[PDB]
Amino acid sequence: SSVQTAATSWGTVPSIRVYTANNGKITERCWDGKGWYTGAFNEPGDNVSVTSWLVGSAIHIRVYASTGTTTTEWCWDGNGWTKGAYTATN
Amino acid sequence: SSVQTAATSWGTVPSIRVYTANNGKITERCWDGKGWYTGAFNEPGDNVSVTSWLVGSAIHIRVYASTGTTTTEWCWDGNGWTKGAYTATN
Amino acid sequence: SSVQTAATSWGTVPSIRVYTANNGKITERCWDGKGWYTGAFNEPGDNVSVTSWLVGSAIHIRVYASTGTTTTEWCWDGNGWTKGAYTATN
Ligand SMILES: OC[C@@]1(O)OC[C@@H](O)[C@@H](O)[C@@H]1O
Ligand SMILES: OC[C@@]1(O)OC[C@@H](O)[C@@H](O)[C@@H]1O
Ligand SMILES: OC[C@@]1(O)OC[C@@H](O)[C@@H](O)[C@@H]1O
Ligand SMILES: OC[C@@]1(O)OC[C@@H](O)[C@@H](O)[C@@H]1O
Ligand SMILES: OC[C@@]1(O)OC[C@@H](O)[C@@H](O)[C@@H]1O
Ligand SMILES: OC[C@@]1(O)OC[C@@H](O)[C@@H](O)[C@@H]1O
Repeated sequence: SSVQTAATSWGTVPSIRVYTANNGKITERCWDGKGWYTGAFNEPGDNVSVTSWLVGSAIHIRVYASTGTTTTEWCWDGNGWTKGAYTATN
Repeated sequence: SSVQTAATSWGTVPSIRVYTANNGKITERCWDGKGWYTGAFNEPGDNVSVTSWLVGSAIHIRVYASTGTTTTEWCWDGNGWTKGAYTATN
Repeated sequence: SSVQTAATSWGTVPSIRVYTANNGKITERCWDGKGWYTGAFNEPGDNVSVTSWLVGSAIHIRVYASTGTTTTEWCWDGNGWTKGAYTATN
């Protein structure tokens, strides 16, 4: 009966992203060094995980949002969220 | 009815931290290359996530502990755990 | 009643590993830059977390699989999964 979170970070300041699954919806809070704010990610899901990697100074984020046995991958690559190629046969 | 864990690591040896939420309490186990031991983190929460980053050789850890819809951020920056500025309106 | 995932990544292409706990079993999907495929990890568990680190170009993965209050660590160090030394007194 609690929310469920996932977190990732990059750099040294750092930048942080925290995803919260709450009543079937996943939202995103962001830190870039000067206060928390609400990010552009808002998608359905009961469970969330995240990973990210830098290429130079460019961040790439992958969020795995699951409802039932269906996991949807969401991708941030500098210019908006897009649905990723991830599949699994759960 | 199972415990729930979160893990982070840094360096090459490496150092590892594993957080376990169990019956509303989050505790920490630590690896620095020569055996597992119990860490200083002990806080209430039904759900845990973690991220960390290095600045040179200095580790910074953020633990997100949630009870109900309330997420509390805990910060390690070399000299003790402190409550962080994270908020969310869940 | 949803599956539960954990994710890690390394490099710049990148490589990604996504672990899914589903009905007491944890399986692994892999991305190395040219399509998702099923990995060698298949172990019992209701809950999963993961962390990984590079040593040069060599990846090291630690997966924490929990059933009830018992967490088992699984280790990938380039040549097969092995059970790790992790213990906790949950
Ligand atoms: O600057 C904030 C932002 O653009 O950062 C990258 C992603 O986390 C986005 O969802 C988010 O809105
Ligand atoms: O679209 C970006 C993408 O190719 O990045 C690597 C993996 O995350 C893929 O599933 C994903 O589709
Ligand atoms: O050396 C152990 C320790 O100081 O490492 C940093 C943090 O994980 C602390 O909670 C922990 O007690
Ligand atoms: O106190 C340390 C701090 O500033 O570090 C960056 C973010 O984790 C903040 O929420 C946090 O308060
Ligand atoms: O190339 C795939 C593979 O060998 O990568 C490392 C680990 O993720 C293994 O479980 C997996 O089968
Ligand atoms: O076997 C590899 C190992 O030594 O790596 C570091 C830690 O993950 C240990 O628990 C583990 O046993």
